[PDB]
Amino acid sequence: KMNPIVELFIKDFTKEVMEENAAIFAGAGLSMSVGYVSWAKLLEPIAQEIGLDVNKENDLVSLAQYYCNENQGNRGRINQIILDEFSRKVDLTENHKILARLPIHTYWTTAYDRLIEKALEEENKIADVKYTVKQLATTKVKRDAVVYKMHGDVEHPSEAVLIKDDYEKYSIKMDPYIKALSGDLVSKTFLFVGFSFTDPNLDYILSRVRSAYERDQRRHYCLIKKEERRPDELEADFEYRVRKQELFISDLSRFNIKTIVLNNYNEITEILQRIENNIKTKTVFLSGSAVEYNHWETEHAEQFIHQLSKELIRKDFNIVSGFGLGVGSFVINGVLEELYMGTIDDDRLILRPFPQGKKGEEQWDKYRRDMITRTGVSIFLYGNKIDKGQVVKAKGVQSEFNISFEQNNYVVPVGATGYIAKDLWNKVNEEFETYYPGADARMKKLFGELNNEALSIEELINTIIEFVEILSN
Amino acid sequence: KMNPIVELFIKDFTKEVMEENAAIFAGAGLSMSVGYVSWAKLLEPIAQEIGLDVNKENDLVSLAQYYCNENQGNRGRINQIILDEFSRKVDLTENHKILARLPIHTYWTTAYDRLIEKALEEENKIADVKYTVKQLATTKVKRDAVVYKMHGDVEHPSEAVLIKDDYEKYSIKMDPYIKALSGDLVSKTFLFVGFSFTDPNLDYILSRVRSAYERDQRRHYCLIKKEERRPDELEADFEYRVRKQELFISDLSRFNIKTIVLNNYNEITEILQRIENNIKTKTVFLSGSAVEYNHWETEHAEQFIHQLSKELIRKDFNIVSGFGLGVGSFVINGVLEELYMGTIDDDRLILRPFPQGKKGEEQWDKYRRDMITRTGVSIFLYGNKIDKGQVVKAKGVQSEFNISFEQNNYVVPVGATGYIAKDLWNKVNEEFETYYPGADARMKKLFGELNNEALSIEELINTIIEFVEILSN
Ligand SMILES: O=P1(O)OC[C@H]2O[C@@H](O[C@H]3[C@@H](O)[C@H](n4cnc5c4ncn4ccnc54)O[C@@H]3COP(=O)(O)O1)[C@H](O)[C@@H]2O
Ligand SMILES: O=P1(O)OC[C@H]2O[C@@H](O[C@H]3[C@@H](O)[C@H](n4cnc5c4ncn4ccnc54)O[C@@H]3COP(=O)(O)O1)[C@H](O)[C@@H]2O
Repeated sequence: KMNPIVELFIKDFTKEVMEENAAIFAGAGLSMSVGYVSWAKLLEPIAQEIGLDVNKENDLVSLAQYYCNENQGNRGRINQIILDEFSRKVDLTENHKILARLPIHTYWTTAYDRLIEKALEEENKIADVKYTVKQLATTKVKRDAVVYKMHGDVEHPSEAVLIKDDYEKYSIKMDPYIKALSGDLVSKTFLFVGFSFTDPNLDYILSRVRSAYERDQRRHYCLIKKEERRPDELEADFEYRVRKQELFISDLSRFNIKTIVLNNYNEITEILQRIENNIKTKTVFLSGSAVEYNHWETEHAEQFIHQLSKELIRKDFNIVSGFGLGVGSFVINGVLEELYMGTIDDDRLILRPFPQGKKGEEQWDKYRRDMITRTGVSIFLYGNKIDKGQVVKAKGVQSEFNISFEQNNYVVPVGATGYIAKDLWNKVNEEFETYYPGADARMKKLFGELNNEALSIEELINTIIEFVEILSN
Repeated sequence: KMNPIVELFIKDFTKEVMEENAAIFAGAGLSMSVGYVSWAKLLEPIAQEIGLDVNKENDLVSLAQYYCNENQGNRGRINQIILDEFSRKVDLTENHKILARLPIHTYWTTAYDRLIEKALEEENKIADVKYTVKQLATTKVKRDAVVYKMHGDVEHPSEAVLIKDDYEKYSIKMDPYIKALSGDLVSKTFLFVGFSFTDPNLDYILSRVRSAYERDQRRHYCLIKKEERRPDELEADFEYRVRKQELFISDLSRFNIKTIVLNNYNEITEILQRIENNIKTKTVFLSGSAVEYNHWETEHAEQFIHQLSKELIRKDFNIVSGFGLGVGSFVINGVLEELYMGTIDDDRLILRPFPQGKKGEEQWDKYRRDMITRTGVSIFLYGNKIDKGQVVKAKGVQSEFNISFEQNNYVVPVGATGYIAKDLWNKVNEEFETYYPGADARMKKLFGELNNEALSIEELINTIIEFVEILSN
């Protein structure tokens, strides 16, 4: 768990992303942990050429402009520097991979590198990268996300926004990008990551949006790390910097941009992981097959499964089922009862009955893996089939459990149902920290209660629902 | 004399002002020597309220914005502060008076005080002050200059541009002022005095003009004082500041704004005085009356006066004559010969014959004073009339000389012509430093040669012309 402000932000932004109305605004700071050297370090020889010192200079745009002025406006050196630095092959950080995995269809970047593009490519996602006005007129077919590199690309250094002339001519040359960013800011919920909010173009666009929409501006989010006490600095200077950052944060709200203050930069990764987990765990994989329903009678167990599926649908969960013999019909009935109040939404219930025959069993493993990949939580019930006239614990449920563990999915074996479910519950309880690291007391209590045969249908269903909810929320 | 760069700027800007195509852009720094306390000093309690320190802050606009943010956007305190400070009664500095005396019809000010307006009022000039969009639609009749207070007026503190919100909404609210300033920058030659070129609105306007006109931007001038070594600073920091200022100066050239580097702020007053002197001394008051032309014959002296007036007209001088008996006709003939090559331009020759009779002599003194006020250089020739049949040295020429001295006009008595002119030359040579303080060797030689009877017409005329030119140029 994190700070209550962080928890509220995680809930709200997960809600925004699940509606596919969220955009990510990534600054250069999101790529400073990857391995690219700092822009000030690159400009250090540039500053030394014109007799300045990059450490004593805070406005690097004016520094680059001065360098260009000293060379009759020529940018060849700076173009070569940025091409040499930001085109290097660097391993992607976890933040880029998580952002690629999230269902985010809009990225706006002020960085010249192609880390977002590579992260989207490695997720088998089609990325429509735009850094030219002409490129706005063409859309890639079946694209997953669109990346607006509003400061240019690394492979086109001459069109990168680096000097004051570029910023001064941006409003004329790149006006369609300004219009697109204004439309996204008024129509989408943005998350600013790695952005210092010192960019003149972004200040201009935000001021225009504020002038247009007054107090009815759309709420956006930013992630900013708190000020850290430098070794040379004194306590008074640190407190002054903290107060300055607080005043900076309120001016941002002047633009209806709420700032989340983070202790360190790994909290960005933690927040992204939490959002990804909240999105992924909303889909539950219901597994099991039952000819004999352990201690419970047939009708009682059927009603239990029906009401469990109805509660899962009611709690805004998407059920994926393999249509196991003896369990599939009743989860289908529960979903139908919950939804027919109507049509079957494709997202709420995904049914994947296994092909029957010799041909089907060849691809059964890949079918099972594809079915499980859609989910983030696996729920196992019973696990008994009939082979030679006798009830024998099934083997498909064990394979599903193995696949779920290999995919880092949460496993919720209900031991009260018995058979392979009870075996899996015993296995999980044998090594609880391996499957649920850092579990709370309530989580342990719910997991232990999952193997209670004295619970009624309602009590067991409520225990399962609460366990799945604390896993997801 | 000043630096050759300063001399070239003085010549070029005097040429621009004499064509009435010059405008003055005055910053707040032009009013910092008058007695108004610094804006940082005013914001010091404002900074202390929000927990900041105005000495550690450089962007006071952001400081005021932070204060407004801490008070729900209320500006009452800042409005009261600026109204209390900049509405005080302060004596005008010499710069404002000189600028008011110059034939400049366009002022653009970022200061809220009314020092330019008061300076124009004290010169009996009609000033059309504009700080509202509506005021642009009305023009004062017979106005001498128009003052655009583009950051608001002191008497309207709520509309002053002080905080970041004002700068962000300036491009929408005060767009007509932006258009007017762009038109003036492309149609008039500006002189920036007291301006630090750190104003976002001026940067935006200059960037737009540059984007519109590329390398064909009109040349403008700025006056900037060089960096001074602070007592606490080291030599390396001073050299770094000097280099930073040099880079700042070349960037302004990016906007075709040439910067004149001044050792101190009194050089602004010196430059303004030099421009005023160059404008004022271009009008010469030709005085004298002659019945007997000393040693020279009548025809010889008439030809001398004719050619002297022709040379004065040829050297771009405007002649004002009282039509004295024996001198007026021949200066008129010289002007006519120089101009009829055509019509008599009203500026080139102003003729003020004295009224004859008892009624005229009552107002003769005011007539003489008004006639002399139009000029900056007085040239005296002969000075002899006839009263009772005998040649007697005149008394009107002495009154003219007294009026010229009282108005601080340069006096050029030609002693070779004799009579009152010789008496005046002797009086000037008696106390030469009183009339020509800091005179060079060439000026003294020319003044001494002015009383040489051995010179021909051409030599004496050339001596007079060179003396008047070194007085003017
Ligand atoms: O019980 P298990 O070991 O694992 C159970 C899991 O598997 C999947 O459902 C089973 C099974 O109910 C279904 N099935 C239905 N009718 C027959 C049949 N399979 C073989 N038959 C021979 C004659 N009639 C049948 O075929 C799936 C594959 O077979 P297994 O994976 O071996 O089944 C679910 O997702 C369930 O979670
Ligand atoms: O010579 P001065 O002492 O000074 C000379 C200066 O004055 C002005 O011209 C004189 C003078 O030429 C003119 N004037 C012409 N004709 C007569 C006459 N004045 C009296 N008259 C009586 C009978 N007929 C005349 O009347 C101006 C006033 O008379 P004064 O100032 O006394 O003339 C110039 O600017 C000259 O520079």
